[PDB]
Amino acid sequence: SILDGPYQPTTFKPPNDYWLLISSNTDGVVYESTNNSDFWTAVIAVEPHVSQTNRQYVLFGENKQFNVENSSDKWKFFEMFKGSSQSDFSNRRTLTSNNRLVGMLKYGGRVWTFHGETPRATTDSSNTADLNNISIIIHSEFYIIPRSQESKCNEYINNGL
Ligand SMILES: CC(=O)N[C@H]1[C@H](O[C@H]2[C@@H](O)[C@@H](CO)O[C@@H](O[C@H]3[C@H](O)[C@@H](O)[C@H](O)O[C@@H]3CO)[C@@H]2O)O[C@H](CO)[C@@H](O)[C@@H]1O[C@@H]1O[C@H](CO)[C@H](O)[C@H](O)[C@H]1O[C@@H]1O[C@@H](C)[C@@H](O)[C@@H](O)[C@@H]1O
Repeated sequence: SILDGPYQPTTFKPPNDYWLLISSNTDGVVYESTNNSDFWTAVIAVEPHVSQTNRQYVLFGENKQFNVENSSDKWKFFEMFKGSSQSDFSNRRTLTSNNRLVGMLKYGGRVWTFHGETPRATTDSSNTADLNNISIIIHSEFYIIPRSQESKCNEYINNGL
């Protein structure tokens, strides 16, 4: 099947040319991805209707507090990015979604994810010189979809499983 899964939470270096479609089941860290060279992204899930609150997360072994908020009726998935070991995280992208799926693809020297607000979320890329070595710790169930079937992945991100 085009939609391969769901797989249990795990750690691995995903193969290039496949979307990971990650199904978030609670608030907190959805995944932590890095090559320990030029790419770090952790995604943090915040449930609907959350007034500003200090929450603490473990990101790549380090405790980080963020004041988070979500005034919408949809879940929000915040990408926290840094591009070097010695740099501060920034909320680089956000996906606002009732479907509670995020996507990550390693392809052609870039990491691709979905951002924006469903059902109109789009893909966006980050460059890396060290793509293959990007590993991911995934804290919930996920699926694997070939890049050739990205249209299906897009459909799931935007309209749900
Ligand atoms: C236009 C396109 O193909 N966009 C898709 C994007 O493609 C880029 C990646 O392959 C990237 C490598 O990571 O390379 C980019 O190409 C580079 C060349 O490599 C470089 O030599 C040249 O100098 O510059 C170009 C441009 O920088 C590719 O453009 O890959 C994304 C991840 O798979 C994919 O999401 C994106 O697909 C589009 O996504 C948007 C939403 O953001 C819409 O759904 C579009 O409909 C969708 O494009 C459609 O699917 C793609 C795969 C392709 O078939 C399109 O023709 C089609 O409309």
